Amino acid sequence: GPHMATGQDRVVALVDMDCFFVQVEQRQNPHLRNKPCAVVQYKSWKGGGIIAVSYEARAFGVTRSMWADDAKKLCPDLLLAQVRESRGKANLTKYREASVEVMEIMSRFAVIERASIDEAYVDLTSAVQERLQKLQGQPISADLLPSTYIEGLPQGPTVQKEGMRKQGLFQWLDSLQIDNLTSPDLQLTVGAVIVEEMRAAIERETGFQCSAGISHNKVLAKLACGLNKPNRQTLVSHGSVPQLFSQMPIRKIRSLGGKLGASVIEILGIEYMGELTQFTESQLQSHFGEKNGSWLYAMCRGIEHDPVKPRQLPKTIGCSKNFPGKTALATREQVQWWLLQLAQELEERLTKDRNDNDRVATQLVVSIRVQGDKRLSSLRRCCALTRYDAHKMSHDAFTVIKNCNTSGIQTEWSPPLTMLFLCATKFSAS
DNA sequence: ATGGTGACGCT
DNA sequence: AGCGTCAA
Ligand SMILES: Nc1ccn([C@H]2C[C@H](O)[C@@H](COP(=O)(O)NP(=O)(O)OP(=O)(O)O)O2)c(=O)n1
Ligand SMILES: [Mg+2]
Ligand SMILES: [Mg+2]
Repeated sequence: GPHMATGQDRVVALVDMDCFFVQVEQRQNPHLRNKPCAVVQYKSWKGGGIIAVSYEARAFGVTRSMWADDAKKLCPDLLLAQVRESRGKANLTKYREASVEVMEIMSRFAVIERASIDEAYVDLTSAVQERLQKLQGQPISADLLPSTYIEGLPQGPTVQKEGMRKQGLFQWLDSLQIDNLTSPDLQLTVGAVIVEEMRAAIERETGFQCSAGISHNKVLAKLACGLNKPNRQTLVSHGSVPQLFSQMPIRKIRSLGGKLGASVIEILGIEYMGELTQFTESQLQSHFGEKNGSWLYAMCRGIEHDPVKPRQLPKTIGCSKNFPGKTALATREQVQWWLLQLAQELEERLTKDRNDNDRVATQLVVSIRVQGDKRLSSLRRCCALTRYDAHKMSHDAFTVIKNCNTSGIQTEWSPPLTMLFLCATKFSAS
């Protein structure tokens, strides 16, 4: 009772940009706005591979990983924007720079964790405490939460979406205890007010819309965010968790979408997150390990302790290219040419990074895949990154991989290479 | 023949 | 360290 923690100590939000690469291209090209459209890379193989899709295009069934030629069969009027190609390869710079725009705005409100190119977590616990002071006990108006859903509401004793949103928000606000500065539900609510402000700032200053989740931890904030995407935010309270989790497939929880989550389902014979409550912590540790078992025991009760890490910048800068089918690299001059291409992009990004962010990478990671290997990497080795010089980095990369060429004739390369990867790591202040 | 990314865990 | 899992 009085000693059981309820994981209600923090306010955490997750901001996730809507159809991000599409919005970047739509800002640039007004002709793409409010249209079914998608972002594609490499036009020559079936119109290119789709990597992002507008909501209008999703209505037709267009999805990521579709070939654009195939997407056109579902959506004949689909518009496309192509990823930039430089030095023979797709180049994601425009989207990385657009991501910096958003992350810098979010950082004004709170210290962020850059989770991905278009997602960031924020811990709003401190900001909420401050705002609750300025809020000298006055009630929170529904007008301060114009795009907020309260998960699980309305409930109890209208057929249009916004109507329902407002009914749920009204039930929530009506039941709030605003005189108690330590009430978790009140803290979440103030967190949601701040996130409305944050999301308004992002849209005003960039043009980009996003969704957000507000809850007490990262897993619930992330789950919350997707519940009413796009262009809306969702508050998941501690009290909403039993119902929410009672029909929530285990794979929907972040980190459980792969083999571990499948093993949870198979070994325990359950389907939904809520069903995990019926196992003891030791039982879960016995099946899934000490760390995973404790994490699951707490998570299925809505409790998670993973902190929002103060990290706004990527920890690595990588350059990757696949060489599928017949395009696999079968000559030494090919391997050398493409290592240089990659190294040149890497050098460009590294020099900009060093100027912007006052740090230098000290390790170069070189990874390849040989044709016929079942593994995604046939070799992943490091060497020193002592100079931001493309010819040196490509020469060094060649040196660390040269002995995978089993061709007696070293002019040839066998087996052919189907992937090259260069990555700069282990940053030090500069 | 999705590809181009990127963080973190294990031994 | 090198490799694996999980994720945008
Ligand atoms: N497998 C993936 C997943 C995402 N991405 C890129 C394109 C996406 O616009 C961007 C963000 O990923 P995302 O959040 O999973 N999806 P996106 O923002 O497009 O749509 P939403 O469902 O978030 O509205 O990363 C990618 O290139 N390959
Ligand atoms: Mg997104
Ligand atoms: Mg995302």
